Amino acid sequence: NPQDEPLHYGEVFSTWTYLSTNNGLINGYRSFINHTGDEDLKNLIDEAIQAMQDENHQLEELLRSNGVGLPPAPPDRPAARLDDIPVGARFNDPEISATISMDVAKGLVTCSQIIGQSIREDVALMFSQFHMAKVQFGGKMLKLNKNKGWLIPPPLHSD
Amino acid sequence: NPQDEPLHYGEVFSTWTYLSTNNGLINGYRSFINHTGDEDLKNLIDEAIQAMQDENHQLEELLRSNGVGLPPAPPDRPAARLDDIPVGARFNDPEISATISMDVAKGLVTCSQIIGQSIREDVALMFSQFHMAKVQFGGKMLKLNKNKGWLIPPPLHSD
Amino acid sequence: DEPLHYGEVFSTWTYLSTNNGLINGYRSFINHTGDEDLKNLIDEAIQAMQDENHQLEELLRSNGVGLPPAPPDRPAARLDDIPVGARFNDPEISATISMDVAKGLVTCSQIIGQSIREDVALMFSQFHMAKVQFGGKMLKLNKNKGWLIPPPLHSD
Amino acid sequence: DEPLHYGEVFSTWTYLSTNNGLINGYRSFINHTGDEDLKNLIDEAIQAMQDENHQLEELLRSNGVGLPPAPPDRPAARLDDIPVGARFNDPEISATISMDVAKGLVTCSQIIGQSIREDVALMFSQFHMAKVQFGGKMLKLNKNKGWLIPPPLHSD
Repeated sequence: NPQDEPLHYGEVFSTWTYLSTNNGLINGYRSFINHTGDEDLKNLIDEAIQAMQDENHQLEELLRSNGVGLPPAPPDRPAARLDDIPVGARFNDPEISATISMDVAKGLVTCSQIIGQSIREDVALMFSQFHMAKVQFGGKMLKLNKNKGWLIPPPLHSD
Repeated sequence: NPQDEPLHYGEVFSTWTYLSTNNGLINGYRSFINHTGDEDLKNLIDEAIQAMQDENHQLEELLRSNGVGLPPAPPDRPAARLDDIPVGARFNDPEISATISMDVAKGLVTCSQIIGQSIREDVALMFSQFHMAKVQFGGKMLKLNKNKGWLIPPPLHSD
Repeated sequence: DEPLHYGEVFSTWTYLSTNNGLINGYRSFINHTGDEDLKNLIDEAIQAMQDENHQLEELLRSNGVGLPPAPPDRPAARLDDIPVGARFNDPEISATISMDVAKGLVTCSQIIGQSIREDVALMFSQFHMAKVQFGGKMLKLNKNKGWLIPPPLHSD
Repeated sequence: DEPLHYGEVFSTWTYLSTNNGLINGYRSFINHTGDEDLKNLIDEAIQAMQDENHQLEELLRSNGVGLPPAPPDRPAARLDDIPVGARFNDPEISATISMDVAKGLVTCSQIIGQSIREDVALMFSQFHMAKVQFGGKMLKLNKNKGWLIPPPLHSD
């Protein structure tokens, strides 16, 4: 029974940190919903928020069951009208999408790091599942960026 | 003469990507200046922007001298009044600071990655210098977060 | 039909090169191994990397990229012929491989996240899943053999 | 006076453990090495890790954290006594160490970025600088010896 073994310090710190990262990203993405015009991007931000909330439910149960204090999360946000945001304070759709895409890429790496350092099998499996879901979400972001013409092409190999 | 040798594909992609990352962060941080109340945080955001612009000058010269196309950067931003930002669109000081601190930590890692994969000595040395500066800036961010009471304490070891 | 980007080429060429190096190293480790449960897992790792390499070599060759050098043939050796100071012991070998697998998970995720060509992202997502399963087998071996060094433990 | 956080303890204990493993492995590599310029650099790496380890063991001991096991004594061996299939050759050894150094740079940066205690950040910033210099020596060796495999090159 994996959950009758203690977590190690790395497992505790990494999962606590991941949960805190999610809390911060939920808050930022809730702000991005208010800054976004594009409805396709908005839908994906909403999906990301929900996905992180699902991850959080599992993480919080893990930490609560193992006597680890939870990190404080920023609160939910009011709605705002897009046209009321001063231009200099406004995040635009391509840059919102870029940010989220980079966040997803970083999250893939963090999942792999946690799996690699895990000794409790349940922790490894949780992050394996998170990684599988995040690969799919990342693929949706790439499709969006392609469809919208937001992707900046890097230097290309000539065959 | 290092600069008479061709860059390898990794050096090109990594430096191009780093420059693009800087361009995006400059744009986001210019928006954060408009969202910030705290003058100490504002000063550090301004310092970060200037530091990235200095890095960019070197990166752009490297790429321009080696026949690599530069990534397009978002433009500069107008000033905005803090009180005109709808609450639901507003980024608050602790969360701005957290974001920048995470960005700095990620940048340290990216610098080390580039140094490690470098074969041209000038590329390794450039990133070594960037890393040294970024360590100092990161230490200033930590001091800020401590001073302001913005740092969330992680689980602590009991000796 | 879309070209690979510089990062896709560099990352895939480097991952292939890494596998080639690890196949050579692990072939040597097989000659240093006493424990046959460990040996069987090294064999599995080698075959898996060889399987990945067929896919990567095809991708690179089909896109006009020169391949890194293949692993050389390596003969068997008798464990007992290895001088003591030159011998890697079973827990040392296991720790090395375990660390290599953990690193490789991270590399796969890095490649996925920087890929624009969907076929590259797909390939490395499949490699990642395989490495998750393999790392899981290594962990079970290390626990079963008593080779794992416990890190600092949280107390609930 | 401030306690270490869980990440500081886990990261420092793990970095120490890693150094201990690499000291053992590199001692073995010395016995496999023909080239004396390579051997001298392995000796330098070992001594450097030992120097880091004195600092880390003190930090951990002073904060009530149990230390990981120290490297065991490892005798010398004659290169010519190593069966061919068990022998790591000079370029293989060099590639391994070069990769270890690159990984170690990244680990140092990771520890710096997650540190809250200034003394931990300072320590790893100093280790990082040392590894930058050492990796630079490894690269020069690999170039001088003709061991570097060129990756795909950009054309200006």
